[PDB]
Amino acid sequence: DTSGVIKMAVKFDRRAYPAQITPKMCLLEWCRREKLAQPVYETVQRPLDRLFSSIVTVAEQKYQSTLWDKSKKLAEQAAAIVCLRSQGLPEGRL
Repeated sequence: DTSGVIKMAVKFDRRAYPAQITPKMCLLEWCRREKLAQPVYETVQRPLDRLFSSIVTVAEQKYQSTLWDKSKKLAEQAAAIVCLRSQGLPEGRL
């Protein structure tokens, strides 16, 4: 079952990665090596609180952080982390 949404409580911290290396980049490259569709991100907002989330779809499965972020870009990195971590894949961490 590739249904519903898989979630983890994660946040993107650039200090966890080498310079110019991000979870989004790592997820894109994993999809390219496995010849899967490229990841698709969809933005979720709570505009009242100035908050963002993102749901990423990879191999027909949706992934999303349980946490909310201050920007769309930061939320997308969090979604990519959930996708990588929940599958036990490397995310480019130091």
